[PDB]
Amino acid sequence: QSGQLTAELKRVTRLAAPMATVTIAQYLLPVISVMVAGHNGELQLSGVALATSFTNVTGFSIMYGLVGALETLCGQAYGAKQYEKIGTYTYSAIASNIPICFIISIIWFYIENILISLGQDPDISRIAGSYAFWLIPVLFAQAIVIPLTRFLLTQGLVLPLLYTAVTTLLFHVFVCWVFVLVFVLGSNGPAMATSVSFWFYAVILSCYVRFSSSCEKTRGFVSEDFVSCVKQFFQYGVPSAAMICLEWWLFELLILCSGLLSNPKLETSVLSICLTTETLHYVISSGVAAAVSTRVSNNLGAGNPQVARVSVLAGLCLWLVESAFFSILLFTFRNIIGYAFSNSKEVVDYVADLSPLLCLSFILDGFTAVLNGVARGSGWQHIGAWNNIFSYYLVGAPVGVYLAFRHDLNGKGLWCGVVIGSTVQATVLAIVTASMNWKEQAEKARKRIV
Ligand SMILES: CCCCCCCC/C=C/CCCCCCCC(=O)OC[C@H](O)CO
Ligand SMILES: CCCCCCCC/C=C\CCCCCCCC(=O)OC[C@H](O)CO
Ligand SMILES: CCCCCCCC/C=C\CCCCCCCC(=O)OC[C@H](O)CO
Ligand SMILES: [Rb+]
Ligand SMILES: [Rb+]
Repeated sequence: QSGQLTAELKRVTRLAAPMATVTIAQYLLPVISVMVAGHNGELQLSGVALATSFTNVTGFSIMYGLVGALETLCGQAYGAKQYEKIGTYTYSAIASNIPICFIISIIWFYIENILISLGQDPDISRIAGSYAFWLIPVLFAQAIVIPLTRFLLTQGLVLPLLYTAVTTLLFHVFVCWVFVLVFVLGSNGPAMATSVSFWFYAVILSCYVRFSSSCEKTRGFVSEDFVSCVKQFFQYGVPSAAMICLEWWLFELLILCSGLLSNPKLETSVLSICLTTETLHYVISSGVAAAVSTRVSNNLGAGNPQVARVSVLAGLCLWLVESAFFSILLFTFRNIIGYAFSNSKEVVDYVADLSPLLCLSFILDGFTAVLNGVARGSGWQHIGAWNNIFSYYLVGAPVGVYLAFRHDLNGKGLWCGVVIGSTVQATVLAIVTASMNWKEQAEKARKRIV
């Protein structure tokens, strides 16, 4: 019980701290692209931003979201010591990612035409389509990279994941410098640089997995298990992708809706601050979520339902410390933190007025991240996808648009809808996790990976 929790707290933390740093590096890479570019003109900035929003919505959200299937399959397979199937699951995921990358590439070919038909400036549209075209190799590199990241994570190999992720980040800073400053490749420079970095990420990961002693038992695949693994990859990858797509889409929709409020420059700038602050906090809870998913899937696959419950409890301990830390820290500098993003007194005062709501977002996002990690580790990501629709699009979006436009709350009203949607999401997640039959979920894990 108490020693149960202490041992599981140790293992959850041993995975959460490196994975939190991994997520930091993940989200720092696009920020480095924007910073090294340091774009001078509105035409370039808008076109690149449109390419980023389009490629994230239609492509990158799916690529990252699909490997939640590997969090279920490879995690439970590692728990049952079904080590050969881990590599079969991983390589079935890579092979399945190839046609999806082709579909997304075809869509990205039409980004200029689609944006023009959507009433956007033709120069902006061409710049966006060109940037996205040079982001296409990132898709095929991620077809290897992302499944390999779960290949290492599900086995508890978070240190090589952290090493290669940070090494890729520093490599990306270098190639951004050479492409933007030395080669002077222009607006497409960072996009081309990203394609190089992720392919570099692809080779070092593939090199480690191929040659390390840690991956000797789990590397390789079984031919007669390929088709079945592909089936399961889609079975749990389709909802896992939907969960991420609905989270990223809502982010984009928030910014889009802020452009329709009065004084849209003020409301969009301030909403950009709330979003940046939200993701800045979410990298930590993402590391906790990855640790909870790994330990939940491992213990379920190992036939230990009780320690799986304890894994959720240990992750909730990390959530309470982490969320209380960032909430109180933000509330302390609520009247000051705005000056870290803008020199306008109006923007800083606005962010100061929203900071309590952002603190509530910290608590909820950390809680829902942990419980969504339980979903990915157990196998009911479909509940999480339908919960994302119900919480944010059926409840959060109508209430937020209402308060923003009706009660003249503007961006505060939009974030009020975010807070309410996150509240009902946490409530559903808490009810489904408290009513879970852990012995059956372990039995379902044993059958899922045989
Ligand atoms: C006022 C309205 C309140 C309700 C509104 C919620 C709408 C969104 C919730 C969807 C989750 C549906 C809950 C289904 C619970 C089934 C439990 C279950 O399936 O556990 C098996 C495990 O997932 C192995 O498959
Ligand atoms: C087999 C599965 C293959 C998957 C292949 C991709 C699937 C997702 C693509 C589109 C749906 C996304 C929702 C609609 C996206 C609309 C485009 C958009 O977001 O445009 C933004 C721009 O800012 C406007 O001005
Ligand atoms: C099984 C789950 C099925 C899920 C079914 C749910 C349907 C989602 C509905 C709308 C999302 C729209 C997504 C597209 C949002 C893109 C908007 C955008 O790109 O905004 C411009 C950007 O902010 C630059 O200004
Ligand atoms: Rb979210
Ligand atoms: Rb959000």
